[PDB]
Amino acid sequence: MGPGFDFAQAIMKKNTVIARTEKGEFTMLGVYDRVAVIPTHASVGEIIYINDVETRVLDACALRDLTDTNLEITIVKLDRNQKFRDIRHFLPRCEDDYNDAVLSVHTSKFPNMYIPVGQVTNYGFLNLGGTPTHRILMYNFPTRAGQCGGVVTTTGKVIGIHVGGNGAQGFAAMLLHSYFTD
Ligand SMILES: C[C@H](NC(=O)C1CC1)c1cccnc1
Repeated sequence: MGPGFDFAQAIMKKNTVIARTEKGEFTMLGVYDRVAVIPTHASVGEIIYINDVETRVLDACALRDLTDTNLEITIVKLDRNQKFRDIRHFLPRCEDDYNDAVLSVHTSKFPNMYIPVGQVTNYGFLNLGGTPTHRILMYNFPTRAGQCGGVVTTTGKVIGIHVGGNGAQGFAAMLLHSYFTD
């Protein structure tokens, strides 16, 4: 509808796949080469389904901060025959607050879904499903089951992936450029 939705659509149309684990179907953001991200609660194993194709997992790492606190981001390297467009230059370098974000989801349950969530707060600490979690972004939208993995964007930046909600607020794990250096 506007330039925020334009940036979101551009990311969804080239840098997302549908990931299926034994814990459900997730929006999965591809970042570069065969490297993608997914919420750690997806419990990625040795095999994952990518757009309904059986795919070997070459590496999976559940990220934690240097205090050994959960970040709720798993970085997955896929045995896929195709690379993602490199979008690392759209990742923030530092923790921040944002205006006017969009949450975008693409699954069997919610295809081509875009939600203007408004202002995004650097919330920090969250007890997420009983797990102490750091680097949480918060937005005041009543997000629902089916939205985990959804991509949070502003104009020009890919800032997070949706990891939970409390019925009134939604919560995303930050994406930082430093997670994807090689
Ligand atoms: C304007 C456009 N932006 C995107 O693709 C956003 C979705 C990432 C673009 C065009 C040419 C080179 N870089 C970027």
